[PDB]
Amino acid sequence: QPQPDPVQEQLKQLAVEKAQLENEELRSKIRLNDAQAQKAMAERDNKNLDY
Amino acid sequence: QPQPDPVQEQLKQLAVEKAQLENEELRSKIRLNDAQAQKAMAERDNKNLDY
Repeated sequence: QPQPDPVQEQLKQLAVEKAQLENEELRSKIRLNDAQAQKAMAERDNKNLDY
Repeated sequence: QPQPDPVQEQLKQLAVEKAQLENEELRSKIRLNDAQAQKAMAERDNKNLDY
């Protein structure tokens, strides 16, 4: 019978959750990019108004 | 019969979604670049006005 390694099964679980956070990583930065761009839209909208 | 690995099928699914976010990644940054450039257009338009 194979005797599973307590270290090995621990790391493999963490790598599974690691991939999930690496994916939530991008989603968070999508919300950051579009917020910055849409903010720059607002600060150029009033700049034309002063023109 | 092949016995699919619960870890393997989990990661392969995440890699599929990973590629999709890596693609939405670019689209978000396109919206950031053109917002910055068009904002710089506005802040040079009024600069000529002061001239």
